[PDB]
Amino acid sequence: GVEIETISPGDGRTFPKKGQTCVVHYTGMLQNGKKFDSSRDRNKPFKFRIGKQEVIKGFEEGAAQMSLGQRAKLTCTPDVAYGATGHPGVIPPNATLIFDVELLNLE
Repeated sequence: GVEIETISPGDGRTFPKKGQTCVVHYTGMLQNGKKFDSSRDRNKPFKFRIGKQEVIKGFEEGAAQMSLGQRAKLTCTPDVAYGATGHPGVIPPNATLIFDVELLNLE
């Protein structure tokens, strides 16, 4: 389940496609919890592509449902990313994830 609550401005037409390398200022957030991840800290804004399942599934569908300049807010279910397993020491099992995502990409 992917839920989008878009902070408005951007273009709304340039959509991410396959074979496209994209740049995301992501920010991790725990539901009823503190932060766990931020691309704003390292300031190297995480160049990655679409179509190799490099990212988790909840972040994957949220990438395609955005456009250039936009600023969405993800809501990831536990079963698509880590809710069965839990990432060791960082993300507990059965965890619901919140993301602050801005798409300022190329291609």
